[PDB]
Amino acid sequence: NPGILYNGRFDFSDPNGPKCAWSGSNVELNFYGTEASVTIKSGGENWFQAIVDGNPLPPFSVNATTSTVKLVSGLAEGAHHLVLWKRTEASLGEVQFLGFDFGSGKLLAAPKPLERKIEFIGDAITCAYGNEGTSKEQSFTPKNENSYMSYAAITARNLNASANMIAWSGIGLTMNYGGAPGPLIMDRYPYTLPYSGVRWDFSKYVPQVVVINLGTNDFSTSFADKTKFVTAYKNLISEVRRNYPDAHIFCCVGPMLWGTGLDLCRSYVTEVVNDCNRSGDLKVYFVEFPQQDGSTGYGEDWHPSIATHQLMAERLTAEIKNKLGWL
Ligand SMILES: OC[C@H]1O[C@@H](O[C@H]2[C@H](O)[C@@H](O)[C@H](O[C@H]3[C@H](O)[C@@H](O)[C@H](O[C@H]4[C@H](O)[C@@H](O)[C@H](O[C@H]5[C@H](O)[C@@H](O)[C@H](O)O[C@@H]5CO)O[C@@H]4CO)O[C@@H]3CO)O[C@@H]2CO)[C@H](O)[C@@H](O)[C@@H]1O
Repeated sequence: NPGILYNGRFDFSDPNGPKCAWSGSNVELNFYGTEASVTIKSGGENWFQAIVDGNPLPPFSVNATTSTVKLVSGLAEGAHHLVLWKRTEASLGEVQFLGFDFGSGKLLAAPKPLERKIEFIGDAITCAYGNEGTSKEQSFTPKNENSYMSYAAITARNLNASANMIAWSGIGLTMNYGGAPGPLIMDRYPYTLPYSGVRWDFSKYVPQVVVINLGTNDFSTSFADKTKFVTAYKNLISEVRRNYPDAHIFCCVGPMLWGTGLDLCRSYVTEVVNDCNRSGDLKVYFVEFPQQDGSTGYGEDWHPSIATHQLMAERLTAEIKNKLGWL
């Protein structure tokens, strides 16, 4: 009867505890009692938030160490629902959950996994890099990367769907931010644990919706070559289609591109969607998030503020509802 729901790409190979890395990986459970504690090992500066009976609690970190943290306490004695959310992205380190403790209380039967499922594929925007920063000149701060208030997570909660957030700040299709060497998105996409080489079994999570927001890094400094960019994008779509033949795929642009980088990326992604559509695959769509204009502020290094994430989520929720007929 009692058990735990692991929402995300988790590796269960170590009997000492499940491991994960991607943004928004989360552990969901019911417990009886008045408090709950967890022991977490984290490879780098990871931040977490507990949401208990629908109340988000102050976030906390576990930084390149193993810590036992009392997540919540002083509750009325009874049954309670807990989501434990990894705020921070994969590059800030893998996380292993080494056990929960309920004091005098006990673990209850887990909620069932949600039937509606979304996979997001993206960069800093999807990671919600800097969304709790307060001005665009501020540099990255692990504590301010709140993926629970990413446009992705908000949209998933709007739709009562689970989401896997396969995203990595600075990553592109043809190049990484500023030409930085290293794996590109297709290189990292096949992994559960991108630093320790554990590959994901795609049959384990088949989403009805895939949301792709890539290309900001391909156009934010140097402009990627059109053929190279279009070919990389079609290759990603092919891989998604290989694992999820029936998914509805939303190809997104915005809201951080501007000027000619925005014009080119928009044009190229539109062309990719148009090409798929003329090829008979009618379940590939284009979405544009209007460029941010300062009126909802900026997060660190120009990345979207929570307010901008909420606008994006409003728009993406409507697009998904339209195409899937959800709600
Ligand atoms: O987790 C850590 C992670 O970091 C990754 O690298 C980060 C990198 O460290 C950051 O410096 C970088 O920051 C840049 C943004 O990516 C980029 O989008 C942004 O572009 C700005 C630009 O600087 C600014 O001039 C531009 O202004 C235009 C306005 O937007 C228009 O409204 C107006 O009309 O015209 C002006 C142009 O005149 O705006 C854009 C945004 O729209 O510049 C940031 C640097 O200042 O981000 C990277 C991640 O996204 C690293 O790669 C990872 O490896 C590492 O782990």
